[PDB]
Amino acid sequence: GVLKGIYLAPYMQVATALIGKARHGNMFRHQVDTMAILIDYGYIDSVLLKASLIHDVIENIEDFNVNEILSIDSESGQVYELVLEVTKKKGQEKTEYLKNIIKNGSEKAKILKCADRISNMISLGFVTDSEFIERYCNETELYIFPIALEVNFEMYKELMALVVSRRQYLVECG
Amino acid sequence: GVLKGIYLAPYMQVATALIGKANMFRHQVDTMAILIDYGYIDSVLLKASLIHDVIENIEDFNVNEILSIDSESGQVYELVLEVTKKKGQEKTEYLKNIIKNGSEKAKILKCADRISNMISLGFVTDSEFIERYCNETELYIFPIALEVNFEMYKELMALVVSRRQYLVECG
Ligand SMILES: [Cl-]
Ligand SMILES: [Mn+2]
Ligand SMILES: [Mn+2]
Repeated sequence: GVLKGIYLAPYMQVATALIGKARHGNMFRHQVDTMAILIDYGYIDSVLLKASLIHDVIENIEDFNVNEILSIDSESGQVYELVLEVTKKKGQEKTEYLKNIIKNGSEKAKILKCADRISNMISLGFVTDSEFIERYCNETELYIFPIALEVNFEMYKELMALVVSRRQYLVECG
Repeated sequence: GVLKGIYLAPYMQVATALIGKANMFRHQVDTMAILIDYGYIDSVLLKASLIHDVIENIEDFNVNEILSIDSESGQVYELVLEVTKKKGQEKTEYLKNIIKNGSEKAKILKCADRISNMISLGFVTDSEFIERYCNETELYIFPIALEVNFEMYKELMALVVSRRQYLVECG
């Protein structure tokens, strides 16, 4: 019963800045779904769940006032550090960012990236672009599968089943 | 904006009872997310959204776990009951009943619940199931969405069209 005592709502509030935005899906729902996936797999860690609610807020909001994170509570500093670990710097090679997370990322960053990827892989279900589904499937297999194998075998199984399912859709349709 | 002052985590705790079955836990949290997305910042509704399928999907569920949380737990329980189908009840007549007698909040909650379920059809293949679910959504939930929230109607519309388009372009 440790989850009852985690004050998440202020991090949800911050995440509402994303309401009205799409990345190939709905960025706000994606933050809350990422948190749901972490709780689903039994990660009840204050900093990780809090970071999960705003992990894309720095990346996807122009001129985002980082003090909106840092002013919330005594953990806001550890939350900010975790969000930074999974924020891609402007212009940085996506390949090298993912490679960098597996090499130097904390346990929590790796877990967060896996949950982020599960949520994004589920959102491919409503896409049609076809070439996008394939590139995203390949990226997930090459770079995220190994992260999931380090931190959580069950997360690896879900990522596996989602990649197989989407590749199967390409082959039976687009 | 009033979101900071809403005591949500204890209702999330309750929702973790659903971890294990079909994904019902994710569905509760996604339903709450959809409500926040559409700008519903109402204590009772967001709280109900986190546990709306707990009574429906857990046989011998100790309702006191809900009623002991806070001063609103009674209003939350009543809202959950409005969108709970009784053990033997015609699905048709339950949906008809929600549009006839359901509160504004029950109707909104059902729309958000349906949006979330319609998004989860994206990983299904059963084909006959997709069609029945699409038809059920068009006939019984579209009109609910038209009463309470036009934007929710547009999302339910686009999801039904998207899934029907999939059926037509393969099996
Ligand atoms: Cl909370
Ligand atoms: Mn993300
Ligand atoms: Mn439901």
